[PDB]
Amino acid sequence: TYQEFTNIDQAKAWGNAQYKKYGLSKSEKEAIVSYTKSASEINGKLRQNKGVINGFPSNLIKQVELLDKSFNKMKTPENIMLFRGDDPAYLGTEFQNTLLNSNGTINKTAFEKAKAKFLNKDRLEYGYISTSLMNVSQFAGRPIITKFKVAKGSKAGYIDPISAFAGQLNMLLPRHSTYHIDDMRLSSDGKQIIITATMM
Repeated sequence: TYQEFTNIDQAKAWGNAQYKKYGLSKSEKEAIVSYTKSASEINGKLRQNKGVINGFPSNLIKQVELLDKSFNKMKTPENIMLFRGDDPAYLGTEFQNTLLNSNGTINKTAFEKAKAKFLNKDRLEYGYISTSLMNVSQFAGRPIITKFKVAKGSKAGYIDPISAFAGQLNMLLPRHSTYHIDDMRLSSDGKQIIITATMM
């Protein structure tokens, strides 16, 4: 049983309540703000290097170590569900230019091939995972929506107050996370794939 927030006021109150007691240091807050501005670049470098940071520039090694350390203070007090939007390349190079029909809907054949590739499989992410407490506007245009089931006691932080995209109920999960794909379905209007996954 995982808490899915369905009310914006409820989600914001819960998020603010967690943030109030983290006690993040000045340098930790600075590292997080900076991450939200350059997330795709940082996560891309982590993926290219399979999580090995020893050869990174000195500034970036420092930042990654601060982000990692930040999670010693940020844990969820209950089973929760988190949301994220992704573009077609998330499924592989063979889906980048095939997933979408010209009219914006998901191509049905490509959907079936993506389901065969990923359903009931584990996936390892070398980057951090930026998410939200709800299905928010910052990724309404994205063709893939993932709902992550995160267990009580797991590392997870409400970072909305120290995010460049404040107002979007922003949450962060740690790098090198693994999750199991439980379900993949087409939305009722055929414009998105909805994925359900359980975090390990």
